[PDB]
Amino acid sequence: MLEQPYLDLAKKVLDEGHFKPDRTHTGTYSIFGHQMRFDLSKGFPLLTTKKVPFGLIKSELLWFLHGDTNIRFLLQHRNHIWDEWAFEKWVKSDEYHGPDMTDFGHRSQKDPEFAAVYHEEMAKFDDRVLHDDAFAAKYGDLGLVYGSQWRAWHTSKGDTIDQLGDVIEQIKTHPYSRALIVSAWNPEDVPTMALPPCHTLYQFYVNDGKLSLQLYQRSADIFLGVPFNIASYALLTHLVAHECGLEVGEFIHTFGDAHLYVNHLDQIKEQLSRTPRPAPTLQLNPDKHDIFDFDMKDIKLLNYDPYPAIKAPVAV
Amino acid sequence: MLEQPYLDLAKKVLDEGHFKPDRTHTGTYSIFGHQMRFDLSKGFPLLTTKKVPFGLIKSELLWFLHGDTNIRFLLQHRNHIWDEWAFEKWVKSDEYHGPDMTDFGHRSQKDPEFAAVYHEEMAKFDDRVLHDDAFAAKYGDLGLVYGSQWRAWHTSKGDTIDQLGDVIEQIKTHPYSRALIVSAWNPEDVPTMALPPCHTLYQFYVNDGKLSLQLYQRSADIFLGVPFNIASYALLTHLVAHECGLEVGEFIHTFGDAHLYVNHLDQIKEQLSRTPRPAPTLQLNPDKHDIFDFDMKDIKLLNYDPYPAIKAPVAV
Repeated sequence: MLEQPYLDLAKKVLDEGHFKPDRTHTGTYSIFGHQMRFDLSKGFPLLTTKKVPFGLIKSELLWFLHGDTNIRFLLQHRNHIWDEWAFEKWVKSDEYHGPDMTDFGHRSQKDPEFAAVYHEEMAKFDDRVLHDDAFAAKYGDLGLVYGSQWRAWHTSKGDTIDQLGDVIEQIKTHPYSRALIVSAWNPEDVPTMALPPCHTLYQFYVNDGKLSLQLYQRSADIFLGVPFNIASYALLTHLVAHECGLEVGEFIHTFGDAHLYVNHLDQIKEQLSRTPRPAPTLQLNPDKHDIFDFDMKDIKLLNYDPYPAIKAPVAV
Repeated sequence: MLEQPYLDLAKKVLDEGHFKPDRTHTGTYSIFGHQMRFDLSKGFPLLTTKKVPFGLIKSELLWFLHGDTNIRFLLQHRNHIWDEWAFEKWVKSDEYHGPDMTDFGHRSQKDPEFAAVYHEEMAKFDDRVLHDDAFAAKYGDLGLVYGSQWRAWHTSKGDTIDQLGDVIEQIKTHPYSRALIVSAWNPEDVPTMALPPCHTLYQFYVNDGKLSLQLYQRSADIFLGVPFNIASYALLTHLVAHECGLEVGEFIHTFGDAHLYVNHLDQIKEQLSRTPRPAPTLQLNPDKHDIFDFDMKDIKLLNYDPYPAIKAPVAV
């Protein structure tokens, strides 16, 4: 089936993965150097072996395409993927007036009412970002995120480069270019960044009227992150193809450090006992063509009949 | 044998490669997305199926490690790999006074005495770069090359970042970091660059006391470039390991567009009829440890018994 490369990744990490201590005190089994490809003409690579929130993938990607770096857009779509990063900055601000929250991440998973107080403050934060325009501007703007890196790379002249916009331009005018690359890695920001881009860079490639993309991911969470990561870029591939009047080719996923957290072993094992079902199909708004102006309703997912979702503790 | 991954690449491009027009009017058979790994503990991956100039690989890499961007160093080592780029700038300079030379590249391969005049002027250029310090400074400095990108990345403050120096620092202090990355891709320079970096970025990785490296190459010339490309990075891996007091792991080569030029078909076919021999071994100066201060004599190649060299026309 279409998602086999993923399941094979999970299998391989379990059999050949070597224990490796990471940024957190919850071990990982890891491998270095891996590549898998998905033929987008066969279907959309959204895991059927477990329910994955396509809505979240769609909203986050549109956020990226808009060159947006403010969490407000995500909150307006019931998408809380980046909340922690904004909250992090808010709590450490000289304007924060509430319970400590030092290292909220680690502490939330082990404390009773603390997690309740944390959730309470987070709820306030979200509501504030949503209604106080001044607040959203100061604490809702993450600054250096994919949207900014893809569409507003800061130069030395003080100007900004719309990498993605320029590459799409290059695809239409020079489809046979071997430099259709967009990088999210900036050496001058990386030394002092909470989390340097995981999705380091990607490259488009046109052949026989088909568009393909290769993503180089430096670090990946096999269980929780990868299923989303695959969907995000396979979707990107479709959108860019859609705008450039091309058909979809393949999505090539290359990994640096691919790792599985120990507290996910049982969860990955049970998923491996499920049999994949036919992959879903993706439909895009035929009339709309400027993917940058795309909206939620312009992307439709069809025939997605997955197995129930699998819950697993996050690494913090 | 150790070099099989290379031969398998050549085979695959011949069987599955699709014709693709490139920057030059000499077609190519190409594939997109490929990865091969070499276990450096088994030997040094220098092709035995054809004689490859290790001396050139060694000198060019030391040039890189020194953060050098001036061709003079290369000329002082009988290494002419980058001459064309410097010459290009020289000829187009308001100080050049000699035969036209417009598009010397394309024209040299098809003309009789023109190639002789070209060679004549190039010889003068080299001699000049070698003796006139003022000349070498103006036309010998390529500026934006690997040495500069690796060790003197220009920031917005006007300062420079020694990426490689910092990463080696990170390897010693945080070997388990999943961000040991060095990028050669700068979005603000790329739009106006003669040849944007082919070797886009690389990542180091430590596990069980072994150091490994993955290189993401956006474009590769299967026949002429790859054999050198493999050696350069396998060597880099050894040097960094040598400085960080680690053993060597694997060299992982990932490709974007891997292509074979049509005027190399017969040459690659004949090489595929040769049987690989035992791989050579690499020996490094035991006393020296600051790889940045390394010199030619500090790197020794042993037991390299290759087949004769294969000549093939370059793509220009």
